[PDB]
Amino acid sequence: GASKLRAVLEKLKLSRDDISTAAGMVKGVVDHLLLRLKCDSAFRGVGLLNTGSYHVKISAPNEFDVMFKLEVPRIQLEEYSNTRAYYFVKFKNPLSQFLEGEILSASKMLSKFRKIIKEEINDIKDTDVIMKRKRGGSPAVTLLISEKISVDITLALESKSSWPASTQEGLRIQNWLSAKVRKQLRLKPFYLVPKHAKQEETWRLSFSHIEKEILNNHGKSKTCCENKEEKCCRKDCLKLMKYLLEQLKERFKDKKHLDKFSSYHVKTAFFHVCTQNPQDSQWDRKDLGLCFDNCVTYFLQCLRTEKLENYFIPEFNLFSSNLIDKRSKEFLTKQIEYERNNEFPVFDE
Ligand SMILES: O=C(O)c1cc(-c2ccccc2O)nc2c(Cl)cccc12
Ligand SMILES: [Zn+2]
Repeated sequence: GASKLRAVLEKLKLSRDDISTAAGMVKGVVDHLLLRLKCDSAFRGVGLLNTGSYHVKISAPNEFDVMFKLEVPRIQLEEYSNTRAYYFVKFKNPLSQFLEGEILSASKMLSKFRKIIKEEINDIKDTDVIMKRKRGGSPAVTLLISEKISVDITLALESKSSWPASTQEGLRIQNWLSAKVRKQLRLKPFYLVPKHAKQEETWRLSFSHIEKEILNNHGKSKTCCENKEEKCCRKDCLKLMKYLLEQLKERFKDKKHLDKFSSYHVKTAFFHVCTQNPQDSQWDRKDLGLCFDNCVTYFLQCLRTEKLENYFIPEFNLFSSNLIDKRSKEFLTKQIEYERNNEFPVFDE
């Protein structure tokens, strides 16, 4: 049981250099775009947000996520219709061209963003890239690099203001990472990505920079995982949870039953389990089997109760029916429940 999970992690390490070399060209292309974008007055202050293990984030087997941040001077937010996560953007400048009255148009800003990138990909066709526009608005643009590697590029407005009121009861890390750290983290900027709600000129809050920071400095002890005496299995548990969902989606690709589920749901439930299990002694590497069952069991509870709170916006249920069919949640409950009750045969060789 424990050795089966260690074998999965060892197998996942086998592609460590196939995803390290892929991201090395993603970073090549992305820095190419970052300059062209800086020639435009609206995106002059654009920069790469630190969101991944490489600016380059990996959320799939071999497909990448990159965010472009844009320092937007003092912003005023108006919450869209009690959604707690979707907002209109206003001011109190080079983004003047994108207003529709007092509101910043996301679709307008997004469109010029695309026009700039589709020209850069096509003009220097001397680099083998094309782009397929996905449906979310986030991701803004998807680039296929040599018909194998995929990179999602997200535009995001940076606000150095205090976090909006919907987050004031979120980031419940006080018993785990401390109140000192929670105060430090909430003095950092927050981001807004163009996302329509289910359509409008709305923006959605994003804290992927905070997520990376609490994954890479994840212990109650400041020296967690910096020496042989303090090796926890937090990151391994999150890896196995992502891989469990990835493998299940493959198995049920015949009907795409599980297509509404995302590694973000798995990552969100894993942060709630860290809150629930705050001591590094609850994540001792030798207890991997038990720590993974703790993660799986909480995710099942979320599926069965149809409630997975956003870690930063607790009134935003990622598992609400507005977002995910009741039939799909019940489906995945049954499949994860089977996997757990039988020592995860999806991990068999
Ligand atoms: O960038 C982020 O922090 C981020 C936020 C959210 C989110 C935020 C508010 C309400 C609902 C959401 O689903 N979803 C994400 C997904 Cl699904 C994938 C990757 C990143 C994110
Ligand atoms: Zn650790």
